[PDB]
Amino acid sequence: MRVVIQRVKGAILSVRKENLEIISEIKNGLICFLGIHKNDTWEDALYIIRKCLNLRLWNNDNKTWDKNVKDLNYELLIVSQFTLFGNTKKGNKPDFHLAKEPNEALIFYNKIIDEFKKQYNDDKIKIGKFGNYMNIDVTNDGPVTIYIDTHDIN
Amino acid sequence: MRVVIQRVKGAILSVRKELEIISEIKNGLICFLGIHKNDTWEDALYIIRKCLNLRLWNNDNKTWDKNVKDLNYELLIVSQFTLFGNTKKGNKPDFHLAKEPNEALIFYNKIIDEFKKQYNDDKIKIGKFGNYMNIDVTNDGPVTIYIDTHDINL
Ligand SMILES: Nc1ncnc2c1ncn2[C@@H]1O[C@H](CO)[C@@H](NC(=O)[C@H](N)Cc2ccc(O)cc2)[C@H]1O
Ligand SMILES: Nc1ncnc2c1ncn2[C@@H]1O[C@H](CO)[C@@H](NC(=O)[C@H](N)Cc2ccc(O)cc2)[C@H]1O
Repeated sequence: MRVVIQRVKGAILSVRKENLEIISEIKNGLICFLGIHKNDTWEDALYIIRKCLNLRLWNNDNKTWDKNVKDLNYELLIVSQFTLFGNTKKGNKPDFHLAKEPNEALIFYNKIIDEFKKQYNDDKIKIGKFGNYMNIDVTNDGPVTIYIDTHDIN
Repeated sequence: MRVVIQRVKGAILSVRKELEIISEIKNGLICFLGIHKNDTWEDALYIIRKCLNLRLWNNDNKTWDKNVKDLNYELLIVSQFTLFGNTKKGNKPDFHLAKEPNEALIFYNKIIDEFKKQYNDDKIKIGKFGNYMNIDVTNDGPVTIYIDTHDINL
């Protein structure tokens, strides 16, 4: 599993209504762009969940890297992104072969979302719209960008 | 050397003087660039070639088909040491892998110069290295790409 975590003052997420309208909004918090690998297991997901929730990305009391999202009662917007498995190693056109197929990915993603809300709180976890074109107006704070690939630890 | 490339409709970059705008792009890419203490010129040339050549926009009916240069779009290069934020140990990132600020700035300035030489002086915008930045961004897709050059054989 791969995640890019960005620290924000706000994020406004919107989709097409045409078959843009705002479907989700956060203030202070994190936006987490999350890629599900075809071989991901529950263990991968748990590690990402723990890290997003516990990473000390805010300053407190004139001390750096001190507080996490839960501490400050901040929000998280979770956005599904298969582009992180974009192989850029060959030429100009990225391929996305490492990504989990969208049907499996969706149920996996929903499970992750539920697990997020379980360790924190239902009101503090916002999502986008798996499989849909999205527009996200984001106020980047710092900016602070953290990358994690689970294929590198335990 | 590490980079997070995001596809944008626009990005407005602001620093504390309260917030003065120093830099603005419409359509293009924002690149969050982290320089590693052992990075060579070759690592840079690989990132530059990729930000410039990767086919990240669709083109009516065709998917992942056009790059930033094809479309005559812009690039906002933003210096980011948080990409060397190691989060494997505790929950406080450490940044020992990141090249020291003055050497980093010198290297970053060269990188900007080579971007301009490979594309166009007018099309490459930057942040304020070493400074707190606020970045109002409109993510388009979203599309997020991560590259680490120590994962490939130059
Ligand atoms: N493996 C996956 N991990 C995370 N999200 C996934 C994965 N597979 C599918 N998705 C979801 O399905 C969408 C389109 O396939 C994924 N969407 C995206 O990555 C962005 N909306 C960008 C995008 C850009 C172009 C395009 O043709 C499709 C999507 C994600 O919401
Ligand atoms: N090795 C480096 N690679 C890229 N940028 C670097 C590097 N070293 C220093 N910088 C620049 O100097 C700042 C502090 O080191 C870096 N700033 C940032 O990464 C963002 N403003 C995030 C931030 C936010 C707060 C803070 O106290 C430090 C950093 C970067 O612009």
